[PDB]
Amino acid sequence: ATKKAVAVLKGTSNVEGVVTLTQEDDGPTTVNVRISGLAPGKHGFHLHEFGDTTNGCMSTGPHFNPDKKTHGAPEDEVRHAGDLGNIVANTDGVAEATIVDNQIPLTGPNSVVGRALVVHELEDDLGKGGHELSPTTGNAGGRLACGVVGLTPV
Amino acid sequence: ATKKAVAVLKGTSNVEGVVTLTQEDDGPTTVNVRISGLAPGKHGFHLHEFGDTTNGCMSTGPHFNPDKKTHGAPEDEVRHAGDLGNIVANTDGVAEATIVDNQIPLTGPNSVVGRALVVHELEDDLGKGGHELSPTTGNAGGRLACGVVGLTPV
Amino acid sequence: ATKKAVAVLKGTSNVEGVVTLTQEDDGPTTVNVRISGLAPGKHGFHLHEFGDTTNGCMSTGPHFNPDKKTHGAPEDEVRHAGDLGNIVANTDGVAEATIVDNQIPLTGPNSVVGRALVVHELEDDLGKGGHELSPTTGNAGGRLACGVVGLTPV
Amino acid sequence: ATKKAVAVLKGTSNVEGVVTLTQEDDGPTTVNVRISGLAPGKHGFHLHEFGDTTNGCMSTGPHFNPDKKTHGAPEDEVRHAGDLGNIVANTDGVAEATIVDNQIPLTGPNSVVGRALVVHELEDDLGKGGHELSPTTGNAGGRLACGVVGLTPV
Ligand SMILES: [Cu+2]
Ligand SMILES: [Cu+2]
Ligand SMILES: [Cu+2]
Ligand SMILES: [Cu+2]
Ligand SMILES: [Zn+2]
Ligand SMILES: [Zn+2]
Ligand SMILES: [Zn+2]
Ligand SMILES: [Zn+2]
Repeated sequence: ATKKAVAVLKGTSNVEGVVTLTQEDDGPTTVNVRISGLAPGKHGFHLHEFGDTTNGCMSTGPHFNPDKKTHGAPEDEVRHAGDLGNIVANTDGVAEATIVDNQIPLTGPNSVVGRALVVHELEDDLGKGGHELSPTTGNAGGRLACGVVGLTPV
Repeated sequence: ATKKAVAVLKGTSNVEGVVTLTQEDDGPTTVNVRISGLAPGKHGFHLHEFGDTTNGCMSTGPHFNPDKKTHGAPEDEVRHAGDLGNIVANTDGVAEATIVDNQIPLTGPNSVVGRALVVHELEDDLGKGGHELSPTTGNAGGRLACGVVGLTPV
Repeated sequence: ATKKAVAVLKGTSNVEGVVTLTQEDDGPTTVNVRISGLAPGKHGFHLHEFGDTTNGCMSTGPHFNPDKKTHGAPEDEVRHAGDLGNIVANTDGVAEATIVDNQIPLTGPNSVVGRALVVHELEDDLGKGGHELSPTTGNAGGRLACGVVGLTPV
Repeated sequence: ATKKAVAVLKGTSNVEGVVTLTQEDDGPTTVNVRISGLAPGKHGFHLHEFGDTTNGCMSTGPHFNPDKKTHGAPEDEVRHAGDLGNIVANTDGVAEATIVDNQIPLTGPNSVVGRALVVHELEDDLGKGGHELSPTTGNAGGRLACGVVGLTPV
């Protein structure tokens, strides 16, 4: 068995995007990301709790956090669950990244089907800042685009 | 143990729409539907298989059919599973429908999370015709708008 | 700079197994586990201090615990070091998983090269129960097969 | 700053064994060997590069050779590093040796933690022979038994 899902990032900004999530057996997931319309630099890219979209991206809620932890980097132990770091945006405003994460499954409890991915305006602190929002958001603050993770064929 | 979901409809037309689904215990589900920008009359309201959305609405696939059957009406035993009948537009181009189905859960195998709801341009046959697409689409055809069923707080 | 290891588990039982551990630079470690001969359900999976093996599986000492902690779950601050939670066995007695831990390096101090990986008979408590051995073992007690962590190519 | 390691030899044959290795400060290391049910006479006794063991002893690879040299006897300049020479089994087929070498450390680079000790079925040439594999395996080929060098309570 192998699973796949897609997420078409759209906002009220000139930010577009599409991200494909792949998963084998019930091991890790591969996420391929291509987003355009962003300022060159480091962003913030998380798997936000809910799939809403009714109130733009401001209803996809907080970070997906079944383990009840603090905010971190993908390579940390205290991290949310939805932390996926920063994606770098090229000089033309396109961002292409590949992250393989073992906390965003496509099956069972904790599955990330019908949740949302959000690309953030400002670079995420990885929880390293001492901001107030650091321990919760990475101060990546400003949701440019999201979309719900849905099922895609195979 | 109540579970709620949402689906914000938007196609490449001026057909908008927003749907909420609710489920208690592990029972029947209630769909509340409100869609605007539709030609007066009956249309098609189905639960299509995939959340795709990447080549518009034509990526959602066929209707959701776990039981593998023919197309029909909710009140029909032969029915697909994703088949939610027809919704009728007022003279202002609005359809406000309240559907209560037992074939579109939010939990377990057959869960409609991460999938899509599409509003068809023409009326649903219910399989009652003998068109050829009757057994498959209700000859309702032409996806005017769709949405990825995402999780919403409870 | 990337590094791999493998643990070919064998017991005085019918539990066979093989596990690999990969680590790049000086980040986290991916552990791909596959066992057979086990009984449907949850076990215990820990990195025991010694590789020993002379007096079967009982010479592996307790769980690797350099940071001196109590027993817990992988997603626990208070946790041991060698705690790797529970692996699930299917209906044919076969377990496969993919653990991404950050407490079992393959480099420098705390390196787990030459140490043992054990699969236990009972399920681990997560140190949630209040047995006596809850804070020490997770009352998983019963060493079904173990292997010493050995170097393998790349 | 003392250390100890053990390795418990077992092959797909009636050849058993346990070796311990001991190092103090960052000097020499004493190896105590005992193996049973080997055929009377000389064997080969080497430290092989990898600890593998998934395709029996044949995946342990070549002899541990960091200084990149040819094959030889413990007392030889031209020596591999893994080359521990031959051990002699008695008429009841037991073999007990105490090899003291300066080339299989247990700390730092060249460390043989996570490597394998392999007893060959034929007598090792010491590189004197002119076979063709003499400068490689010392023409002792036949991996009767082996094991991963693992840590043991100091
Ligand atoms: Cu975020
Ligand atoms: Cu349809
Ligand atoms: Cu244990
Ligand atoms: Cu050899
Ligand atoms: Zn977070
Ligand atoms: Zn249908
Ligand atoms: Zn423990
Ligand atoms: Zn050699």
